[PDB]
Amino acid sequence: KVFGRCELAAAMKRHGLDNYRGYSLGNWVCAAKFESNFNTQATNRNTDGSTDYGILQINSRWWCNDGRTPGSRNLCNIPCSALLSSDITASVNCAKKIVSDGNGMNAWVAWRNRCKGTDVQAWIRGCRL
Ligand SMILES: [Cl-]
Ligand SMILES: [Cl-]
Repeated sequence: KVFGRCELAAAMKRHGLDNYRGYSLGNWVCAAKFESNFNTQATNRNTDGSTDYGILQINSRWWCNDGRTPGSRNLCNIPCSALLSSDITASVNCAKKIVSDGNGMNAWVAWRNRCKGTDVQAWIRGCRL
């Protein structure tokens, strides 16, 4: 499913992401925008043989199991295909674990390069939240 901007912001807020570990909702919407263009079905393969999955492009080496990444840790304890559902609950629960592990949102390269230090509140402007 390809979310709308305000639609996605509302689903993320409902799932407890607004100000989670200090990160306002605009940050999470901005990161979803540049990681996946709001598409829950997005997948991207990396040179190390790992693959990123879903609206927040979560990586198979550490966080989920896709059956084809050697040395994978499956820290969110889910199949990576669960991260592609139109229901974003699995992605949000896993992202909560990722953002909590010490490096905050710098774990997402697109966020670091395209959202960090910008006016991220523009991503929720105009939405009925
Ligand atoms: Cl914000
Ligand atoms: Cl980038």
